[PDB]
Parts: sequence; C-alpha cells; structure tokens
Amino acid sequence: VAAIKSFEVVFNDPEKVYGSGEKVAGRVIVEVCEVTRVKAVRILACGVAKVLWMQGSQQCKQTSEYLRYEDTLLLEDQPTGENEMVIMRPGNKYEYKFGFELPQGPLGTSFKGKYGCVDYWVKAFLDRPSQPTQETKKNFEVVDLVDVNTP
Repeated sequence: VAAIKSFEVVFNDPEKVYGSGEKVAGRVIVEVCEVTRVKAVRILACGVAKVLWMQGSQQCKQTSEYLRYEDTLLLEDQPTGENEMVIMRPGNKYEYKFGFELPQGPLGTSFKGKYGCVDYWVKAFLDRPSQPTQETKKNFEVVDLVDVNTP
C-alpha cells in the first residue's frame, strides 16, 4: 500500500496483561516493498473511559482518560535525540522501540464484574512528505479494575 508492506504494533510479550504501574514495552515495525522516504513514526497510547447506561442509570460513567502518551519514536540503532528522515528500503525491518508506564492507581472500572469500562490501546502513525499518514492500532489488556460503586 503506497510502498508499505506491513505496519504493526508488536508488544514484547504479546501475552502480557498489564497492571498498575507496569511498563508496556514494544516495537512499531515497518516493512516496505520499495524505497520510500519517512518523516516520522509516532505513537499515541491511550486508556479511554467507556460510557455504558444500564439498569436505568449510567454505570460506566466515562469521563476523562486514564492515559494519553504521545511521542515520536527513534529507529533502532540511530543516534539518540537525532532528527533525521529515514529512507526505508525493501528487505529490511524498521523497528521503533516504545515504552511507557501505566498509572499507579486503579486502571479503570468494571460493571457487575463483566463489563469493562475502559479501553486501552496503542496507535502508531507513519508520516511521509506529501503523502497520507498511515495508521495502525492494537489493543492491550489490563487488570486492576475496580467495581463502579467502589468507595
């Protein structure tokens, strides 16, 4: 797709379910079918409150984010702090490490221990000059949810 063979978020431990204060670590990986100039690879990691009305009232009460982390990532084995466009060539994996820590408190709420009131995910964005930005999105799972009516 416009030179792009693959674009994905890969967690270092694909089976890990994350709790309070824990590091979420992974890579954004790009592969191309032909030479292409890349301006940036960015991430947005969010924990978004879901809104759910049941039993005649709002249960998942929604409101504000638990997490919103934005960054521009560095290609593996490039100099730290450097601002440089990348010429991606076929036959190579272009890997960008990321890592963020989750908040110390509860990571969200749950209704009747069945309906999780929060969505966590990582989006990545592939920016290229005079070309539409491409997006990828991957969900991740959390624990440390508390009941909606917890004091």
